[PDB]
Amino acid sequence: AESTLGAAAAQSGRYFGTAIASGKLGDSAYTTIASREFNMVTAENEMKIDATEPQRGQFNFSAGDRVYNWAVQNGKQVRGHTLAWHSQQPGWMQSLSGSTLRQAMIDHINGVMGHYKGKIAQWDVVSHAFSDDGSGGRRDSNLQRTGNDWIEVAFRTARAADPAAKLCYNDYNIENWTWAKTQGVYNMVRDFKQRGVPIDCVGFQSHFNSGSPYNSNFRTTLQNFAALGVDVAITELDIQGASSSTYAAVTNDCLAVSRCLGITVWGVRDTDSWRSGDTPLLFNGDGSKKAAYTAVLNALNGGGQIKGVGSGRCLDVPNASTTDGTQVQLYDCHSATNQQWTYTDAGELRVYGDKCLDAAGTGNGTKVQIYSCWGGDNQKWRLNSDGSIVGVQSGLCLDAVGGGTANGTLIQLYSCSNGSNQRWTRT
Ligand SMILES: O[C@@H]1[C@@H](O)[C@H](O[C@@H]2CO[C@@H](O[C@@H]3CO[C@@H](O[C@@H]4CO[C@@H](O[C@@H]5CO[C@@H](O)[C@H](O)[C@H]5O)[C@H](O)[C@H]4O)[C@H](O)[C@H]3O)[C@H](O)[C@H]2O)OC[C@H]1O
Ligand SMILES: O[C@@H]1[C@@H](O)[C@H](O[C@@H]2CO[C@@H](O[C@@H]3CO[C@@H](O[C@@H]4CO[C@@H](O)[C@H](O)[C@H]4O)[C@H](O)[C@H]3O)[C@H](O)[C@H]2O)OC[C@H]1O
Ligand SMILES: O[C@@H]1[C@@H](O)[C@H](O[C@@H]2CO[C@@H](O)[C@H](O)[C@H]2O)OC[C@H]1O
Repeated sequence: AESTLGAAAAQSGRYFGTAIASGKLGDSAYTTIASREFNMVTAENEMKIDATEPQRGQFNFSAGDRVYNWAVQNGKQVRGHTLAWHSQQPGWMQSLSGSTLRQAMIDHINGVMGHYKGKIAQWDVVSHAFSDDGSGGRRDSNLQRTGNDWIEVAFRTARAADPAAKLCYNDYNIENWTWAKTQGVYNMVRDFKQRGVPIDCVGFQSHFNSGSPYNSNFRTTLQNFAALGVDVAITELDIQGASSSTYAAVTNDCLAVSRCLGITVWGVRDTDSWRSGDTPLLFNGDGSKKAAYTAVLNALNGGGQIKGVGSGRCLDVPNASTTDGTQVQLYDCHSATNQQWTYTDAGELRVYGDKCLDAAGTGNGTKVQIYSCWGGDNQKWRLNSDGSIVGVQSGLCLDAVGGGTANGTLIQLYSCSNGSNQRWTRT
C-alpha cells in the first residue's frame, strides 16, 4: 500500500511511527489518525521511570499496558521509552546516589523489561547521557556519578532481561556530525561494539529547530553509526515550522541508509505536540494533513510553470494582475511572471514573490485566486505524486471548471477525482 505513512514505509521494510499519549486514546479524531497512519508506537510518557515505578519496588504498568495493547491491537510494534536516564525520575530515585542508585537502576530495568519481555521491538535503554556544553562528554547526573560505566551496565542488564529486544542508546542534538556531542556518542558506541557491549541501535531524536537545525550531514552521521554495525532510528522527529523540504530530507536520509529501521515523529497533531508553538508535526489541529505530510508520503513512495495535463495549458494570473481576489485561469504557456509559481517549504504556491494561490472557502466551486501571503491553511497546498494539488484546509483539489481546456477556463476547488482537469505537471 502507499496511501498512509506506515504502509508507504513498509514498502522498503521500514516503519513510520508516532508518540501516543494515553490521555488522548479516548479522542476519536486523534485515534482515527493514529491508527490509520502509523505502524510503530512509542508511549510519550507512560513507560518512563516515574510512570512505571512510582515507589522503589512498586511497579505500575496500567497506563503503559493501555498504550501497548492499543498499539498491537491496531497493527503497530512498540518502542520502549525509556529505562535509564536523568529526567522524569520519581522523587525516590532523584535522591539516590552511588551503589544504591546503581542497584535501583538495574532493578528498574529488570522489572520493566521483564513485564514486557518479548513484546518490545526496540528499547531506549539509556537516554540523554551526553552534555550540551560542547565538550562531548557525559552530562552530570546522579546516574553518571555512580560511575562512568553506568551506561555499559544498563545495556548488559537489558540484554539479559530481554534478549529479543533491540537495545538502543537515545539522545538529541546528535544529528549534526560536526557537533562534539555527536562525536562523543559515536566514540562510546564504537567502544561498545569493539568490547562486545550489547548495543543494537542508536536513536536520533531529531528535534530540529533554528536553535539546532537539520543539516544534510545527518545522513553522514547515520551512515557512520551504521558502519559500526548498529541499526539506527529516527525516534522523536519534529521540525519547527514543519518545512516540507526538511521533512522529506529527513525521510530520505533514513531511506538512504539500509540500517535505518524507521522514523517516528513525536506526536500526531500539532495541538498534541510538547511544542505546539512550533507547529512541528504532520497534521493540523483540525486533523488535516499538512504540506509536509504529502512530502513525507511521496518520499516514502519513491519520490516554474504548472501545466494542466488535460488542457496542456498553464496556471495563469489574468493579465498579470497583482490585485487580491483575482481568480486564476488556464492559459497558453509562455515565459511570463504571471505563470511562474514557487512552491515553498510552508506549502504555498507563490507568484510575483509575495502573492499566494488562495482558496476563498472550503467547498466545491470555491474560487481559487491570489491574495497576499500570510500563512493561512487556505493558502497551503499538498503536491501529490499523482499530479493532483490538494488544498490543506479544504482537502479539495485544484480543478479546471467544467473540465474546460480553453484559455480563460477558471480554477476552483473540487472533490478530487483523478480527472485530467485535476492533474498538473511542474515545468
Ligand atoms: O509530554 C512530554 C513529552 O513529550 C516529553 O518528551 C521528551 C521530549 O524529547 C526529549 O526531551 C527533550 C529533547 O530536546 C531538548 O531540547 C533541546 C535542547 O538543546 C537545544 O539546542 C541548543 C541550542 O543552543 C546551543 O547552544 C546548545 O548547545 C543546543 O543544545 C535544542 O534546540 C532543543 O530541542 C529538551 O530539553 C528535552 O526535554 C525526550 O526524549 C522525550 O521523552 O517529556 C516531557 C513530557 O511532559
Ligand atoms: O473520487 C471520486 C470523485 O471524483 C467522484 O465525483 C467526481 C467529482 O468531480 C466531477 O467532475 C467535476 C464536476 O464539476 C465541475 O465543476 C463545475 C462545473 O459547472 C460549474 O457550474 C460549477 O460551478 C463547477 O463547480 C468540475 O470541473 C469537474 O471536475 C466528476 O464528474 C465526479 O465523478 O465521486 C466519487 C469519488 O470516489
Ligand atoms: O484579455 C484578457 C486576457 O489577456 C487575460 O489573459 C491573458 C492573455 O494573455 C496572456 O499572455 C496572459 O498571460 C494572460 O493572463 O485573461 C482575461 C482577459 O480579459
